[PDB]
Amino acid sequence: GSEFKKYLETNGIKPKQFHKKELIFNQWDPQEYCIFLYDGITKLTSISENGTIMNLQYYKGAFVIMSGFIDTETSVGYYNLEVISEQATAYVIKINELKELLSKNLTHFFYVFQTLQKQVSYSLAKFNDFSINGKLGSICGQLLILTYVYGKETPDGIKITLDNLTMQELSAVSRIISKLKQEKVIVYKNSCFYVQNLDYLKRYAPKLDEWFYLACPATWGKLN
Repeated sequence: GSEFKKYLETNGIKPKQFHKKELIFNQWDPQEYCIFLYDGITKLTSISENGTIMNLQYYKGAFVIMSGFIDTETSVGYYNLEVISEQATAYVIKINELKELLSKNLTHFFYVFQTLQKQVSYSLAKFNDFSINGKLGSICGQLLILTYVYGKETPDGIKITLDNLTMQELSAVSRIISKLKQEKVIVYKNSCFYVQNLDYLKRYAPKLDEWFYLACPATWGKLN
């Protein structure tokens, strides 16, 4: 992923900085971008004809988001990419530029292609885990990845090292979190979550666990 960052600068692709609540792009824009989120957390969202907000997906540092097809540069969906973390560094690239910078180096083309495969397998994993364990499956998944990505081993378990104010950017959900505390799966202490039963999470978010194991071997192993 770093290599793609060098490749972009050396072609005149310079990073921009965005902050909490800013919008790297929106559903009312006709432009088709390729967003190379190099650092930070963001969330893909969509607004109902009733103004209701619909958080569809979340993205973390190092990952790309094409808001249009390469095949025909037309929009793929009407969404919004909003920054959720403090800072955020992205490389905004018009679609056609992206398409050309790929032809020259098929390696990076592959990198982007894989990120797509990443989201596909992830949605399927999320979907499998929900069909099996309902909301309980979703929350455990939500928690499983947080653990794997932002979790750090302590004499208390695995602290979810995430901004206590970004966590808010993520009803019955309480029933489940309560349930979890009850069964000693997690614990809320010091404005942070501590997972004490990682196997419980892996149990109710199977496909998501697999997905993590298959798409992020390193991370995965650092706890298993």
